[PDB]
Amino acid sequence: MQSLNVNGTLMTYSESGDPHAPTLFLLSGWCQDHRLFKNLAPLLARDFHVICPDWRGHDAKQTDSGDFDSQTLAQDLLAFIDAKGIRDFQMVSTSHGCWVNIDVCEQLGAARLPKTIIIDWLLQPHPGFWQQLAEGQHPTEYVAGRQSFFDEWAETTDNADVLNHLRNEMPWFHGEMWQRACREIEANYRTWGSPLDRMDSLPQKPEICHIYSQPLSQDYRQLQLEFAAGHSWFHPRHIPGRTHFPSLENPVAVAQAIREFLQ
Repeated sequence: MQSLNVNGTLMTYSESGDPHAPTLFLLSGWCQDHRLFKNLAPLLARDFHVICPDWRGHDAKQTDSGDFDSQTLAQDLLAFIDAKGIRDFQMVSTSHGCWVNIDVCEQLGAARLPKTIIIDWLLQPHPGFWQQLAEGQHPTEYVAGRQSFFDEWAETTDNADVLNHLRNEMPWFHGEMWQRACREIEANYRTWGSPLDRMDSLPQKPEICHIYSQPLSQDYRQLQLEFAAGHSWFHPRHIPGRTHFPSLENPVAVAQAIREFLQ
């Protein structure tokens, strides 16, 4: 569908809603699509003008070109807002799409965009994770590293749509993307330490709302309640899912949270 191109290449993007309504971007993780938002978008099309873009290399044409930084993906989106002429807007990002989200909050004003949402971004790395990022980049067995996440991300769901996602969306992309993703995610943790440090180091902080079901850790749920008690620009919202994609597993819940935070 609709596909304005930016910077080095293109990204196909979907549009849903009244253009002259509050503009809201739905941004995926690596190796994901606008189809991540398939359940959530038609709901938000009532209130917002809703754009679900497809990252470099993630279009239906899975287009190559140079490898790239998590920082050029930012650049992509900045050449987007401008190219279409959009001064007022918000964004909601998934997983490691958030690194891009926060970059833009940092590149543009806080004044400019005073609020942002992130979904199921792992706020703190752990030994398991670092491994899977390595398994992930293995030229001959990147699949087993891909698969490792899936088993985890999926947990015990019967959820038709989440299952479909991790059988037909994500593993469909090329090994060369699965790998870039790992180098990149890996790179960001090494730079910032964690999403929490990343955020804590913005000079002017938006109100940030983290929607999330996973990791299924009571400690982790407690860690956010606690970060938030110390940092009032932070607003965790736990959806009780078993899955890594609350936008697929629990679209009614996510829509209501986006709705309420964003006004």
